[PDB]
Amino acid sequence: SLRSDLINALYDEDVCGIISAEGKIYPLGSDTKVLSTIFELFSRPIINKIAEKHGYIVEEPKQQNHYPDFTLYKPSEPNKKIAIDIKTTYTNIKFTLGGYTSFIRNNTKNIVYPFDQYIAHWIIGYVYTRVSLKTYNINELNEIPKPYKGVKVFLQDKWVIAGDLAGSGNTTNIGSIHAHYKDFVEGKGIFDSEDEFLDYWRNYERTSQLRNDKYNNISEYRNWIYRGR
Amino acid sequence: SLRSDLINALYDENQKYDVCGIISAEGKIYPLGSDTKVLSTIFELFSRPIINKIAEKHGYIVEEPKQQNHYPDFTLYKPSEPNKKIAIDIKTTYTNKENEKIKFTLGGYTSFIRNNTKNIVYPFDQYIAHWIIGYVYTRVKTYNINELNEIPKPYKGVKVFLQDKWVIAGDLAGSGNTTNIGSIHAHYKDFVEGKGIFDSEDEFLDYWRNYERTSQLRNDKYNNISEYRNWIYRGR
DNA sequence: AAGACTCTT
DNA sequence: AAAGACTCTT
Ligand SMILES: [Ca+2]
Ligand SMILES: [Ca+2]
Repeated sequence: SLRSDLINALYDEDVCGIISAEGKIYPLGSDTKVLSTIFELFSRPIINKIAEKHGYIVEEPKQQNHYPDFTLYKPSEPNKKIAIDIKTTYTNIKFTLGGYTSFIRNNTKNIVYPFDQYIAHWIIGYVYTRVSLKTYNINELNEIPKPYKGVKVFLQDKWVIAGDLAGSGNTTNIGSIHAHYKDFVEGKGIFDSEDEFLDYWRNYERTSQLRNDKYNNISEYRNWIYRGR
Repeated sequence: SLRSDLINALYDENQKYDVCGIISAEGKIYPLGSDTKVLSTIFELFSRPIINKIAEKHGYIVEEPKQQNHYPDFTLYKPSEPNKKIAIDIKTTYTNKENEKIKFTLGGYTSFIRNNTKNIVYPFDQYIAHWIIGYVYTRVKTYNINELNEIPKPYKGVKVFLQDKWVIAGDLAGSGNTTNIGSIHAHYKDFVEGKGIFDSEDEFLDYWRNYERTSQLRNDKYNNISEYRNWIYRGR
């Protein structure tokens, strides 16, 4: 299927620098700010080839602070849009998975298409293991030092891997499970369903203070449902 | 000087080169996206070699942050005068049509400027200058090396300038939740020429160290340079 | 857990 | 505008 083909293509598909039209190659930085944008760029060709093969249109956002990186859909079936978004983090694991106060609480905030038009939200997660100030020429490619000791990727539904603790404070992001690479691949989350994942993050309080009288984790949210919300 | 050479070297490479993609040691090339999250990354990678060449040329050592949320991108200093360090940070913004007014976000106003060692590679006091290399670009399949000349670039124009942070600093925040200083809202010439609003680096520093986080909080203190001057006039 | 590191209306 | 969207480190 689209999903299994994409997953296979992803595993199938070593970036070592940026290159100018003139043939000069500048090496990469060793931080996630750098790598996150590289991985995103490295993935576009793949997503588009596969979608192409399955009859879907791929679409990127116009406004820069919009979810998701790639919106896929058939023109005959438009209300069955798939959302794919790249997330990166490093090892020497857990991800940040987006805001919990935007499109999940408000159908049209910072989202390319209204949230109810997406039937799936896949996360493509890259994990790289943390390990030059000169420029190179096309032929010194094998002398340029890579800024990572290795890389692993996976595709998985956002709900399956979401955790119950916030991923960021002032930028109110959902944190994912804090698990080994395998657990993410297999999909061993904590939410019993996507409906539970949504309800939980649509009612999560922004800070410890207000959270203290509601719920701060999964056991407590469940105890909050029993009490009658 | 270093300042003059750096500007020359930056302005130079910028015109002589157009970055077009990322490349794999196996020779495959991937195109770039036309967003700032992408361009800011490119521009700092594209500047590292130039800053490092010009730096070595003047006996300066160069250090980059070890931790990911530290300023500045580049700390420059001669081992003979480590108490007169230079901080250079790369800022990027875009424009949809050449000649329009632009603005940059210039960093936090609650970190290193308020706490001598919060999120900075070296204590704020060991830095004698804070330079901003600002890049402005006009927004606009895999390839093999023999096609470099054909990959479409994700921008039509790229201008660069080097200027002191205090000189281009404005009086309105650049971001809310992430509490950034916002630059002047002006044309690129004003950034190069240095036509700011502050009179000294001391005033820039005092204004931003007393800027309140929210409008409600500021409404009673000061919300712009004028009110801040009156504020100062009356005894704070 | 909270707060560090450009865009949009 | 002011406020709030878009991985890391105590
Ligand atoms: Ca994204
Ligand atoms: Ca920086």
